[PDB]
Amino acid sequence: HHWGYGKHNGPEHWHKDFPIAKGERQSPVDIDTHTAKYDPSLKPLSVSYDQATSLRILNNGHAFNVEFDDSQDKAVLKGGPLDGTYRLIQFHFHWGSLDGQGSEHTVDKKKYAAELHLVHWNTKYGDFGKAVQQPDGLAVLGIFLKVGSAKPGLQKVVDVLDSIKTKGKSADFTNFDPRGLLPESLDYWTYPGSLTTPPLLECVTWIVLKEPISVSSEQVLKFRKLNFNGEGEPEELMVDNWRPAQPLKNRQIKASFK
Ligand SMILES: NS(=O)(=O)NCCNc1nonc1/C(=N\O)Nc1ccc(F)c(Br)c1
Ligand SMILES: [Zn+2]
Repeated sequence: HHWGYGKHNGPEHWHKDFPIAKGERQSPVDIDTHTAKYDPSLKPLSVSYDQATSLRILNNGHAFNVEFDDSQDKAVLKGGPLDGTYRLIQFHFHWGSLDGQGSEHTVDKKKYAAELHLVHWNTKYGDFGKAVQQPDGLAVLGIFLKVGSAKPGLQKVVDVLDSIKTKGKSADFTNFDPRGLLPESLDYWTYPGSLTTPPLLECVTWIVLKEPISVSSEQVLKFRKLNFNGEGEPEELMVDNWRPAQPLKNRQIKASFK
């Protein structure tokens, strides 16, 4: 009986195995745009993905992860609210059963159809496992998805999902360029938070982009054909794999823009 997004093992149950679920810097949160304060001391975000080396795509039973070679500074996030260099390790999405839900973060209570998370770890801690034990161990770049025009840079991901339908399935996924998933603007909100999945560790600097990307209905429909279950088990569609907004508590959300 391990954690998931069902009625019996979903977000409301996670605290029983992971008491930090009720902690002081949990994610996601609602971003109240009028309460977020412009911070002129925040630098522009530096996203350097030109030498990114994707390796594999994996259905892990909760989402699909596109994994990168993080043994050298190849794809890094710097600047913004961050001190030092954060290396890209993987990206994944959260999405809904319907277009009106799916994102984890919300904006004035608005839910987007999905949310892309690019996960980076602080290279002063040597490896990801050590980084997640630190309050500034990770930086996650969050990008909202709305349904409209297709995202050309997403299609290579969409096309391979048939080969990783069920939990535990992986496929080679080389030469994917994550720059094709970014919006025009890198204006962002930032706050200190946590992993949004167990173990819910409070190790993340969240950087959530203001501008959503647009994906087609057909693209998100293919996300919804994935399975939570393993091969040869009863089919449970991988949908609504998002944690709802958590209490902001003693935190301020800062904006990079006016
Ligand atoms: N929505 S979220 O907070 O970004 N979810 C994070 C998903 N997991 C990962 N993302 O990028 N690498 C991940 C990954 N290992 O590298 N899983 C993972 C998750 C928690 C842990 F404590 C350890 Br150790 C590993
Ligand atoms: Zn995530």
